[PDB]
Parts: sequence; C-alpha cells; structure tokens
Amino acid sequence: HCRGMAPNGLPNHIMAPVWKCLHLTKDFREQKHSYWEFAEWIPLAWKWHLLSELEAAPYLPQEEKSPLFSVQREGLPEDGTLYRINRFSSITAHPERWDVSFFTGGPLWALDWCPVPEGAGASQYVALFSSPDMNETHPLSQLHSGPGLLQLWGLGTLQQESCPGNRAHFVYGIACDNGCIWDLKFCPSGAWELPGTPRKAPLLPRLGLLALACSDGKVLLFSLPHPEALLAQQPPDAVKPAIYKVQCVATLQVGSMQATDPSECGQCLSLAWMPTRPHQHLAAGYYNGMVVFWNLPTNSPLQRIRLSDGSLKLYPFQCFLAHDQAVRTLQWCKANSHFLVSAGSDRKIKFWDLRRPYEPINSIKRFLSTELAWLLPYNGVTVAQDNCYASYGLCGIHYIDAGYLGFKAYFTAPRKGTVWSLSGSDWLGTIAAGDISGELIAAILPDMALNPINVKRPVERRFPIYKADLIPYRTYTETVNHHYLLFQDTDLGSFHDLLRREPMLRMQEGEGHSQLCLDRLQLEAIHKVRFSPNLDSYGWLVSGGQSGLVRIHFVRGLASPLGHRMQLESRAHFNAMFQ
Amino acid sequence: HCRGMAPNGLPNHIMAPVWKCLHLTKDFREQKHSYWEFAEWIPLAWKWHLLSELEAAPYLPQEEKSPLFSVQREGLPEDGTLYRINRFSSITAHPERWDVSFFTGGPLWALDWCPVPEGAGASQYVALFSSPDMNETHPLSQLHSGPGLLQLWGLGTLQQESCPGNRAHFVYGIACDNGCIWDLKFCPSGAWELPGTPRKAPLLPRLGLLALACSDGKVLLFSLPHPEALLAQQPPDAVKPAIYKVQCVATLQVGSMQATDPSECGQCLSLAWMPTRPHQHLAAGYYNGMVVFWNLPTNSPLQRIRLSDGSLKLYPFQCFLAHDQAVRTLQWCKANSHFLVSAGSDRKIKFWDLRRPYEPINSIKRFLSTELAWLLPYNGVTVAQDNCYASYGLCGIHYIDAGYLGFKAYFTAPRKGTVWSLSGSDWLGTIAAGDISGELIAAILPDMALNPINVKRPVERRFPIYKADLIPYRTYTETVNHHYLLFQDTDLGSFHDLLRREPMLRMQEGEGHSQLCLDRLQLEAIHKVRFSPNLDSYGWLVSGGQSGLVRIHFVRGLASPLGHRMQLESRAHFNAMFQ
Repeated sequence: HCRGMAPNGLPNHIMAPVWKCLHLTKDFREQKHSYWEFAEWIPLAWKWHLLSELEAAPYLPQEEKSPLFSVQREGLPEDGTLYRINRFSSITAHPERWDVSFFTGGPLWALDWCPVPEGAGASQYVALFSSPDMNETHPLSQLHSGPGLLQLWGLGTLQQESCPGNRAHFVYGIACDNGCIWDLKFCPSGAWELPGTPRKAPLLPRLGLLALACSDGKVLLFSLPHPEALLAQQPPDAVKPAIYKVQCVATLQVGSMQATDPSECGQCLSLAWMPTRPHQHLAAGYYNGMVVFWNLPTNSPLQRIRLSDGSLKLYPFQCFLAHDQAVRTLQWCKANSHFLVSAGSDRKIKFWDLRRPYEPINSIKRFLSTELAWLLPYNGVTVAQDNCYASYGLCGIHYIDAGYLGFKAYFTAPRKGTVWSLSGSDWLGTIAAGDISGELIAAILPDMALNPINVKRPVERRFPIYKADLIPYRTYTETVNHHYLLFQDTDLGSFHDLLRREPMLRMQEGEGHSQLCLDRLQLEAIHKVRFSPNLDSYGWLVSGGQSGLVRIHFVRGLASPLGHRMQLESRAHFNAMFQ
Repeated sequence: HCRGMAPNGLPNHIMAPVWKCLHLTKDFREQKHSYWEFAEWIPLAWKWHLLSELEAAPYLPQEEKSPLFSVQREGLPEDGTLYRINRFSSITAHPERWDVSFFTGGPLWALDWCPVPEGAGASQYVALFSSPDMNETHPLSQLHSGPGLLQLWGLGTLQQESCPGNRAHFVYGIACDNGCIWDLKFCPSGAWELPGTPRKAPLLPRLGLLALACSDGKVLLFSLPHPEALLAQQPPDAVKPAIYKVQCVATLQVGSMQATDPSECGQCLSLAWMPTRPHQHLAAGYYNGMVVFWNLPTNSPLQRIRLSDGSLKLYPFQCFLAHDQAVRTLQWCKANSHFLVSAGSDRKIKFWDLRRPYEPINSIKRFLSTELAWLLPYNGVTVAQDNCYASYGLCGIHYIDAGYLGFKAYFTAPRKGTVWSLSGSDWLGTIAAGDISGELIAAILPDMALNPINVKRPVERRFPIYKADLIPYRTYTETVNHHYLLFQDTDLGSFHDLLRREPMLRMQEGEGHSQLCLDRLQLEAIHKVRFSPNLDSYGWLVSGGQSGLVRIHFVRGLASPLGHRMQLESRAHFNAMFQ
C-alpha cells in the first residue's frame, strides 16, 4: 500500500501501477525483443526510383494547404492569430511545451512510430498515410486499388536538448499503387540498425520493416532506408518533396500456388506482428472474417515464389474463420504469443489460442468495436467503441478481463461520441483515445491484478490532452471556407488540482452531455493516436484525423525519475555496446 | 571509461573488452582465414575400413561404464539420483540449461572443436582421445606406441531450437596404432565443406583436417569425412559405434631421406597450426626440447615421400632446440605468424621470431608451465602452472606481457591446485581453466593494452562454472566403490548477486584455503578445456578429465546482442555464398 502525493501531483496509488509498468516492460524487452532480425532484407538503393514532379503529381494528397487553425495553451496568453501551413510542412515546436503540428495534405488514416532500439537515442520517425481526398470515402466490400502515398515524417531525436525549436521534416514518401492503407505496423524490434553502419554503397542502412494493410486486399512489406543514405545515392538535383516509387521486399497475399480464383477475403483491415523474437509471423484481419498468418522467413516452394522484379510473393500457412463479419482489429499477446485477440464488426470480441483455433478461449459479446489495446502487464483487453448500439450514456472505453479473474468491465472513460483509436504505452500503462468530438484523452489504468470495483472513481485517473473545436468564421470546402480549428491544449506539466482545473471541467462537461455532430464534415474528428513505443521519447504521443493535421504532444507529467534513470542506464549500455 | 551495469549484471567496463573482442576477431577472420584449402586432400571412402566389434575391442577404452555421478544446478532443487552410463552413452541435455554429459570410456587426454566456417550453422563436433586405462600412466622418456582410439563426438548443432533434448552422438572413431595421443589440432580454417556437397562416389564431403601428437613421436594428419557420407557408404547392418582403421593422409616425422638413425626427439607433446592462410605450416614440440616445422604442401623430393599405400611421409624443413627440456606447449601468434611462443619443463616461456630462431624475442622464467593461451587482441600470453615450484598461494593463472608494455604479470586467478589446461575464446575475450581441485574457472581479461594494476580486485572478473567433488556415499575401482562424483553448476544466465551467490563463496574457499588432495586418484581432475572457436556456438564450452565424463556448458551470460547480430550477418553472407 502507498499514500500521499506523487511528485507530479497524482496520488501515489494512481502512479504506483505506472512505475510497475516500466520495470515489467524493461524486463520483457530484454528477454523477448532482439537487436537484429531479417538480415537478408536490407534495402537496395537501385530499387528506389525517385520520381519527378510530373510523375509524383498523381500521388500527392490533393489539399495543398491545411484548414485554418489556432492553439490556446492552458495558463498562457491567448495567441489570437490563425495559423495555416503548407502540405509537407510544419510549424515550429512551442518553446516550453514542445507540441508540434504538421500537415499531411489529407485525412489521416494510419500512423505508427518506428521502433528505435532501447536507449539508442536515434532520430524518431512516424510513418503515416493520409487519404488522397478529404471527402472521398470507401465502401468496405469493394477492393479500391487506387493510387496513394505513404509518408514518412522525421521528428528529430526528441531529447530535451532538441525539442525547443524542433520541427517535423517530411523525409520521403513512397508512392503506393495499392489504394488506401488501413493499418501500419513496424516490426517491433530487430529491424533497425545504426545510421552510420558501414555497408556497400547499394545496401543502405535499414531504418525498419513496415507492413501495409492495403485496401487492395494484400499486405506490402517494405524495409526502409535511413533518409541520408538515400540522399548519398540520390542525385543532388532532386525535387523538394522526395517522393519515391519503391519495390516491395515482399507482397503478402492470400491464395495458393496455381490458385485459379482470387480469394473472397476482400480488403485487408488490420495487422499484428508476432510480439516476440524472432517476430517471424504476421497476422492480418480480412473483410471476409478470416485472420491470416504469413511465415515471413519461409523457404518452402509452397509459400514463397519470386516475381520477375525480385520481390517475394508469400501465401499464408494458416487461416481460420475468426469472425462472422469484418475483422476490424487484432492484438497479439505480448506475454505469450500463442494467444491472440480479435474484435470484429459482428461486435464480439474473441480471444484465441493459436494452437487450437477451432474455438476461442472466450467470446464476449459487446457493442460495436473499433480498436483494441492489450497492454503487456494485464490479462485483459481495452476496447475502443462505437456508440451506435450502446445504452445511452454508457458508451465509452471499457477494459475487459480475459475472464479468469472475472471482474466486471472497468468503465475507464464514458464518451458520447465514438472513439476511433486507442494506444497503450507499455512504458506507462496509460491509454489514450481519439474521439469524433475532437477531444483527446489519456487515462491511467488501475492495477488489473486487483479488482477494479474497488476503484472509488475513474475520473481521478484520466485527463484531457486537448480538444479541437470548430469556430464559425457537408463537405470540406463548405467547412474550411466558414470555420477554423481551435486546439485547446492542457498544461501537461503537472496534475496538481486536476479535478478543478478548467480543461478537466470542460472535458467532464463533454462527458454525458456532448452531442453528435451531423450537419458538417466532422473536421474535428481524431482518427489515430499512438504513444511512442520507444524508451527514449516514451512520454511522447502523436495524433491526427479528419483535419489532416497531425499533432505531437509530450505528456510531461508522466516523465518520472524511474523513467529518466532507466533511459540513462540503458543509454550507457548501448554506448558501451554499439559505437 | 563507461559506467553502469550491463543487463547481464556485469559492469559495462568489465564487459566492454568482451564486446570489443568480437569485432577484432571478425576483422581478422575476414582477412586471414579462408574458405577452401588443401583441395587435393578430400577423403576417399576406400581408405576407411570399418572394423567389426571383434576387431574393435582391443582398441576400445577398457571402461564400459562411467563412475557413478550426480548433477546439481544453482537454483534448482537438487536431483541427487545417481546416474551411471555406458561407454559412448550420453545423458540428455537439461531442457533449460542445456548442459550435456557423456562418457568416453577412459580418462580424457586430448580435445578440440571441429572448426566450422563463420555462419555455416553446421553440426558441431569435438574430436577427442581418451586413454586406454583409468590408472595406467606413461613415462615421458619412452615411445609408448600402444594402440588406442581417436574419437569423434557430434554435439548436434547447438542452435537455440536444438539445445533442449540434445544429446552427444559418438558418430565414429579411428583405431590408432601410433600410441596414445597427447594433442589434437584441426586445420584452423578452409578444411570444412558442406555435407550436401555433390562429390563422386569414392570421395566424401570433408568435415575437417586433424593432426595428432602421438606418443609414438610422430604426427598423424587425417582428413575427416562427414559422417552421413560414411553411413551412406557403410552397410546398414554394421555396428553403429563404427570404429575405422583409417589410412593417414600424411605421416609427419623428424628425419631425412636415407636417415638411418632414428631421431632422439622422443614423444611429440604439443602442436600449433599456422594460424593464418594458407595454414601451410604445422609446428610440433618434442620431448628432446626441439620445435619442428613441416611445410604440408611441400612438393620437394627432399621433404616429401609417398608410402606404398599412397599416404605421405613428410620430413621437416626447419628445426631448432628451443628448450632445455620437453616442450609442453606451443602457441602461434594469430596477428603475425612470424612469431611463436613456447613453454617447457625447464619452466621458461620463450617468445620466438621464426625468421630468427637462434635468439628468443623474450625469455621469462616462471613456474613449471602446463599450457599457454594467446588471445588475438593481446600482446602477451596467459600461463597455466603447476604449483610444485610456486611461491605458496601465488600459484594459479597469470597473464604475461611479451614485454614491450612492461607491466607486471596480471595474477588473474589464484589457485591451490595445478591447472591442467587452459583455453581462450577470441570471440569472447575470456579464458577458462581446468584444475585438479575439480573447479572449472572462467575469467574475463581487462583491456591488456592498459596497465592491469588499475584492476583493483580481479575477483570481480571471474566465476566458477562448476566444481566436481567426490562424495563418499589407491585406484579407480577402490575409489568408485566408495565415492561418487557430484557436479554442481552455477546459474550461467546472469552474474547478478555473483559475489553473494554460494558458488563464489565456495570458490573463494577453493582459492587460498583449499587443502590439496594427494592420497587418491584425483578422480575429479579436469584435464582439458576448450571454448568453441566457431562463431556459431561461440559461447559453448567443453571440458573433461580423469572422470572420463565430458561435460558441456553454455555461458549464457556472455552471449550477447553483438553475438546475435554477428551470427545473423554472417549467416546471410554464407547463405549468399553457398547454395
């Protein structure tokens, strides 16, 4: 037991699970991540054909300039100006709070951080996809296969010595000829190597491995080069946007050798890498309700064949019909990779045992669900939710035990709108969520080893990061000609007097009372949210949505002595090992 | 300097030499080993006549069953069952700690790993000799010439997936007429080829080249076939403990054409292969104190002649009287093969320059020296010692600079008993040592380019791998009838709490306090130790001695991210080279 106030102004019993999560994650990654995997799949610079503007012009997301926006920061003077920034361009970080906003030219629909290995102190990058058009929308049952652009954005190193005056740099983009990308998952560890690694001139040092869940119904696997390694090969007369057309390492698809009929699987809707070394398997959820596994190292002539360009086509080794409808989500269990969870548009969650796929461990019928988080330390899964079937006022975010403990679902955050995304930081045991109301919240989970019904009130464990509002000033032009975005950002510096601070009141006046908006584009809506997976920057969070603006925030109040020590202790071992 | 603790629980400054040694060895082997040598000396199956069990029995070691023993492991509740296993029987690997034990039928007196090319991932073997009798002992002055058996033991492949449930398999042995064997060395590189190599029916894919220091005063040079090719040639009805009468590739002896007088050199006592490409020279130490060199490719009719069976006889090209008494050890410099070091029963370590053999580079007088190790990165030599002349309590293991740096001898490990054998791992930068006291000790050397007196307490840099004891429930039978061997192993997985864990507190009574046994067989004495020279399995170690039991260990705490990184990069390159 513990009592009194933590240095950040939360009670110690609210912080104590967070500190426990650091040790469990540090211990886990030492055991079950690795520093190198897939040595065979390093980049080749001659496969990265830089496009001219004439060739690139079809792929660029079509809005050249952001909506007008403004930022108010809690406790600071009111800015009163309106900002508006070009596509592929960024405002500068606020000098004290280091929040950044950058514009991707289209509404964001996938987002993930590159996993830099532990304490390596590297430059930090987010990959993202923003749809070509702000108001185009895609029916699930149809394969789209249009043109679209994967974007990689560099954020600097995000050390305190770097964050004041930081900017997001669009380092390069990959032209994808495979339509919308619905999910991005980097290989969790073992894909990255040092940017100055000595390699023969074509073999650019590898930044990571990125899997793309395409609306074409297939998964593309790219190994990424470091940006400066490209420019060292690239001619210096290049276009300012560094747009590339790129060959896959592999295209993953569902089928068989000589399969005559293209599969009914439809769109690929979700991904998960195997969370443990050697990360050899990838799972994807399809529209037909299947979950499909490709064995990436597979030598076998039955799964692997090489296309005339040299990319691999991989067919799966295992499929099971997990759901009666689209498999909108997957999470793979970190603590034991024989277990998996999936949630589908049939509004069942199903936990799975991959050795015995004929029945789930536990099906729990629920409201329609949009994303799952399965944090390492906890037996259950947290669900983001669509309100369309909820009891009114009881929609929101729910933590659901996998069933052995049998606690009732912990109602961590009531929301009136739908929640489009979750991310759980293993370093924090926090969960953050993006809402169509344009509000971003974070919550600290109670220690789910102990019955959550003993929690006196969940409201003490959550705080808003920001809310977007529209200020007047059913399509994008009918909106942006008549409104600007206001971002209201909280003082994340500490949580003293939290329940009386005005933004925390403002959020509570949104809960239970706020109304769905249906007479405009819902430009405020936040689609994806991601805590940093990296121990360096572990307290950084990135989010964006229907505005196509992407914002980076630092949740300074969860920067803590144990984290800072663990960063430096890990820093020393890295520099003692890799130099 | 670097501060903090590595995740294995050793300080980073203690481990930083161990990590550095991987890079230095890799750069050396890229430049100075080779993929194929002695292309003419491919094994021919018709030279391998399989003995029946009736023919083999005179060559078989006379003990059909091991001494009784038990094995104990730090942190596992004690087993205490008394094992007793037949000649050529292996116990099964411990499912998690992967230690393996098997009985050779006699006391172990020679041992080396088969050198597997970097990245090959091959089956991993030890070739060994074990004396015909547990209690018989041979006078140095005499050419014993009694028959005995060279043994080849396959250890499986030591891949992570293969280590649980592994066993050591006696794949075959060679019936040797030329006396007992005092030393075994493989051709350090370029002998191995793929077991799947297509070759004509008389040829067999070559496992290695092996040279024997016979007590008959001559050196036997064998090319080993891969076992599968023998078993494909062998009739399947034959006895699977296959014992072959093998014709030598070459027989190496001191003399000249028409030299009627048999050489006074007596027994051969130590070998060194030329450590660098093309490995053309083999050096041997002799009882009369000479060091003798054969140029194995030699065409010259003055050095090479072919016997009627087609085996070679080679006379040397150069000799010198290095010592006043038997040359107990040779070590040949890897960094520059002009230099060689030797030790002898006259208890001087002499560093030689083989261009100028009349005067050693340096002669340092010491205690009676039993084996030397010369790790690639370090200028000096580490000496194992008999205690019979030592200043009391100062016996044990010393590292001795070749003299330019001029440091005092680094007293790396005090021992009461005589260290019978020593082995460095160039990959690890660490050394291990077998004692009549029955401990196996391993120790980490500092960066010997810097003054070792800066090491304030070397006890922080060593650990006991195991101790062998006799438990009472002058000859072998009168011993085993009243005692059994207890092997107690440390938890090699990490070095946390090391200086508090009971094996160190026990070992600190082995140092200094331990009263040496002299009144029985010394049945616990460890006569040989060998780290693996192979990048695959580089953290594995083999040991054995008067018990006739081999035991194998994996020093899990020293295998590291750089080891895994390096293994995979070498695996990718090797797979790109051989297909």
